[PDB]
Amino acid sequence: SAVKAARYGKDNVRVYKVHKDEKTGVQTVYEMTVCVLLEGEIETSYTKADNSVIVATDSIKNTIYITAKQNPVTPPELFGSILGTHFIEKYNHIHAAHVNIVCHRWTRMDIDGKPHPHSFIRDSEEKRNVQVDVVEGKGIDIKSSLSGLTVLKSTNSQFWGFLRDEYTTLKETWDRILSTDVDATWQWKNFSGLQEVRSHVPKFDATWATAREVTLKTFAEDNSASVQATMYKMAEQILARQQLIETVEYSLPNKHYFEIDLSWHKGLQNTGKNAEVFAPQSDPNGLIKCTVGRS
Amino acid sequence: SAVKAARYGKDNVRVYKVHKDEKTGVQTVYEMTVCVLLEGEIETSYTKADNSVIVATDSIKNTIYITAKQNPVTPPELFGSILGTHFIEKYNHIHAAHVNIVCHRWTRMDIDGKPHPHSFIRDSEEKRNVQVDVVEGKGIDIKSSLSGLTVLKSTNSQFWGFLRDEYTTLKETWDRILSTDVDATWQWKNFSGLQEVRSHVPKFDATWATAREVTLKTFAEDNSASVQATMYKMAEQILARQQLIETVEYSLPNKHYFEIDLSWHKGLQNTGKNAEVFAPQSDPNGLIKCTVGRS
Amino acid sequence: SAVKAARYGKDNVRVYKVHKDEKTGVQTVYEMTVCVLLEGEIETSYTKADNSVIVATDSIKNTIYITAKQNPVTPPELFGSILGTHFIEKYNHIHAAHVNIVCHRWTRMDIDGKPHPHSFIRDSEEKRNVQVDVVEGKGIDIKSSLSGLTVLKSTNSQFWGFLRDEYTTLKETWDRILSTDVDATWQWKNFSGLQEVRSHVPKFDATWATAREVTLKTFAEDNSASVQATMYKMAEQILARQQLIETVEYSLPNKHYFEIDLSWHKGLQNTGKNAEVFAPQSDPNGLIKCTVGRS
Amino acid sequence: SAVKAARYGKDNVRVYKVHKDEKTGVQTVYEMTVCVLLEGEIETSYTKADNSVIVATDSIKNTIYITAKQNPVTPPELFGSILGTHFIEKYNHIHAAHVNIVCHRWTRMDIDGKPHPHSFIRDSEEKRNVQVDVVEGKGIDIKSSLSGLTVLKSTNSQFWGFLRDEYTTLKETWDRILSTDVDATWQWKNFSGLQEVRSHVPKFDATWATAREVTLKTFAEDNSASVQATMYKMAEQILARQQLIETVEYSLPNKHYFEIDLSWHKGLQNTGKNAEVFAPQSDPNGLIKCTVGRS
Ligand code: NA
Ligand code: NA
Ligand code: NA
Ligand code: NA
Repeated sequence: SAVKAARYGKDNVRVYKVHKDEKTGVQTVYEMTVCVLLEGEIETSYTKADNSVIVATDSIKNTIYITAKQNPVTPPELFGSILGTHFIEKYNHIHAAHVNIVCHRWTRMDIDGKPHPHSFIRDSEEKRNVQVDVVEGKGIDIKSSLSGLTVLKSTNSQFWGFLRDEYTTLKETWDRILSTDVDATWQWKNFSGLQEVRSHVPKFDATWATAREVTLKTFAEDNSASVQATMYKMAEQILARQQLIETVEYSLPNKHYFEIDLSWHKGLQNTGKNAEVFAPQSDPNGLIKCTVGRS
Repeated sequence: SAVKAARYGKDNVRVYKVHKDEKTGVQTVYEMTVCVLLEGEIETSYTKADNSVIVATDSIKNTIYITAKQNPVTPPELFGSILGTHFIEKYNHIHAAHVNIVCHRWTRMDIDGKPHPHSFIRDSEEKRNVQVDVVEGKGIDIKSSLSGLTVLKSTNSQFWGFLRDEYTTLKETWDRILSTDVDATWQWKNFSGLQEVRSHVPKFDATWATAREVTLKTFAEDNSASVQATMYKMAEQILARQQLIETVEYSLPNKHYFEIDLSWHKGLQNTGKNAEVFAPQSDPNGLIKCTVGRS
Repeated sequence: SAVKAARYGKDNVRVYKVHKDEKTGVQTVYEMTVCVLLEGEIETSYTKADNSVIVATDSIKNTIYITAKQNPVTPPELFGSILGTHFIEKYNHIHAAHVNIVCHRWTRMDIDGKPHPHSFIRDSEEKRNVQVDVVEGKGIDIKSSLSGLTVLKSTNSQFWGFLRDEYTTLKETWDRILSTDVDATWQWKNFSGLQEVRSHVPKFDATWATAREVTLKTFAEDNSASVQATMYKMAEQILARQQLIETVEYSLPNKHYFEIDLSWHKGLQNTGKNAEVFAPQSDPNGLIKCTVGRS
Repeated sequence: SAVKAARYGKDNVRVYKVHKDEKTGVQTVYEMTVCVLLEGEIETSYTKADNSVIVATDSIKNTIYITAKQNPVTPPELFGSILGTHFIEKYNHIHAAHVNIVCHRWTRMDIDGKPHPHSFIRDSEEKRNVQVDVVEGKGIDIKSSLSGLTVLKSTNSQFWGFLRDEYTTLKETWDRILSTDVDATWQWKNFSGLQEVRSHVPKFDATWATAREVTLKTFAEDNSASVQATMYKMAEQILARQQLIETVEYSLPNKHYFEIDLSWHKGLQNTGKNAEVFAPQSDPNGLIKCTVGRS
């Protein structure tokens, strides 16, 4: 036997950081969950009980906090790049660092119509994420994403013209509910190192904002022929608006809302044009995926 | 042996309803999870295999959908009152109906600064709930609540002057983070029946709004001596603003954010006035409760 | 306004304890999650920012660990009684302690047919719990329970003879699946204090074992007329086997498994006597409850 | 823009199946959650609203049930192979089927020391899984796994000799707790099609059993130098015992149990040799991974 692949580190590292402006009194908070996994010349820790090659996961945890103290934690693409670069530069025998960051929402409260200087609300479990893979000799590969963005439209979704055979029972429809949890990923051009990442820093927040905006507007305005067709429109627009993105990935569940036939009860009409009360289905669910790139 | 208490019914009944304005094109959606449990002269179903006294839970489910089709589902205090009244009036031998409703957020989207007619976002897992107990001969008892409202303030929380003995290690502080998940309940005066509930319908949305507003503003503005002291201020203000409320209950976790001493590393200063990076603690957590009533 | 009720403390306190037998090498582990909430002359902490009456929740946490170090943690009824007694005796102004313990399973592994001295498996998320309410001047009130015991029987469940009216669609059946998650509680006679609890210590593990055994055997052997009827049989037997129990409570979901009619496809027969493939339903679910006491 | 990758289908399809032996009365149950995602000449569903190429996800769901009715559902490697083969053979334009199955435990109950013919218990949330990728022209690729196997050993884990630098605070130890949730995967030699899978059917249950047995015995008996070293031993033994496995993957969290220094309280000794009460840490956690193959 032989080790074919190995990575190790610390997961579920919760981190908070505050910024305090001493002139204005305005405080700003950031909260994330971080995972760092390392690769390198570490196989003898597996095969020969050689712990000398192990940068302890406890030390990886310490390093996350120290790096957050000494550097900005925003945008997460930059923080992850700084963090991963540290491990491959500090340790000769570590050749890759894989950094995953989940950013949690703390939105400033408005109190009597005014932004409060130090109070925040978690307006949803929607996340902003990054996966930053720092590989010695091969730059920095960043995937940015939004996830847990849950939406519903009550009309202007259709599904007809699909294949019909002996396994098919689904009726065609020209007016249905469409609800999903959006998981959208934009994959950046490889960066040569930390200097190139830094050179693009404003584009990370701007591209996240674009991806979110395009998602919401396309979902709301597309009279959808299918989830497939709608998600492709989203991807095409994001690629048109940021040339440093190479691909856009969507993964969308179709969270079904079923009509309820009540005509057995006093002739109640609750289907078709008369449909008002629906049964949300927890499972099963459609799951639709695509990766869109440049033609 | 003998049955001392018994209730049964259908839980986790997911319900969606849409309202469509045919003049304006504007659609409005509601989504809830409903539980209905019945009590009455049902002990022989337990003791003698007498199913004749059982209104089947499947039929209770059907009834929830039928009632949603025939009545408004908002405010949930009214829907729950209609639903519970149905069971005790329809079935001579059923003497109480216990209706729990969890309302899920579907907030209308703004697209290019304009409200969209049929697209919605789940802006958080914060819930609006009701518990409506309809008891024959004893009216309708309603508890309304908000839950899952997650907040954080980065300063203007203190905790000093607590009891100190041989079990105490906690340092006094004059500046800490305070974060919680708000669970707030307002308990209404008993209503004699459905007519009295209907007579107060506008007060249900208005009192929910007040409770939410008071919670947020008091949390943001109170330089908190303790969770105890801050939550009491919230309750007192809600009682002052709605005379048909008899009591207000809060249940608040203290979701700790711990300082991280980094001075072992290059003399880094990250405590006290220099504290910037903190470790959010998943557990344990303080848990603080009170019920406030009229003096 | 005035405080009508108040309790506070530390929740989600995870605790592990090991016992090591230095003669045999055999180690035994216990793991729990503890909550302690206190009541007493504490209202001024809410109304007047008087923290002097607050035994800090951090100190409550410390006390849990200290008490686990100095006392047995098993049976949990005894540990909870020791812990709650400490708070009301130590602090003159604290008059009640409410202790909830969730015990997690660590079952010793058998390796090559032999019990291993120090290795354990979590054989299910089934829990053993206690609620111990220690109230000054009013003894110790204990509720013991098992929860998260998930079972299924594939036949020998029936449901016919229920009420049928214009809200009913459910077909009668003489052979269905029955699956539930058992939540069973046995409520002890009040104990006058810690000495009386200690005097009954062996009965706590023995009654838990009886409750579990009766649950499983009755579920497996009762050709069930209803969940109501089956759960009553369980309760009656537990009360017959431990005179120091005053009541037994069950709360049982009916986790439905629906037949799937496949006759639209090649005349496939999958209902009634031919039913082989079923659709487990995540929601909704029946929910059946009773409390049984002594006649 | 252009579609670079696309797959779609039905997720979270819950399936139950019963086998009834009409001679003996013995019933046997199986429960799974299935996901099927298809790939093929489907890009025009994304780019041109062409639903004619879509085998509806609802039809995929129907097909799962139909296939379970007509074929054995065990071992899951075989069921998944049958299911995936169906889609690529039935639909000329579908060229890959990706089938994920999670198998849920229903272990037969022993009642008064005897196996019951039709009653079962969920003895843990441990799962047995498969990922079966059926690719036209490229056979069938199967990954089998066990997951959610949660274990703890109270001694005979060590961690010393790791790298120590200015980021390190962790003390070396020669006696610690080790607890993990085992996720173990064995990757089979490619199979040319369904006939070859069928030719090996008994090896699927036997290899799962071996993987489980080796995991448990190695965890219990290895005086562990590190998680790395222990997991490698497990993998090497599984590869030695089944030549049709090409690689074994482990992913193991290190679920920390921290000592609690109580010496501030009455000189209580609870560290080192005196350590009895520990604080289980929910987060962060080490995360250790490797893939082991044949040298
Ligand atoms: Na390096
Ligand atoms: Na009645
Ligand atoms: Na006292
Ligand atoms: Na094909």
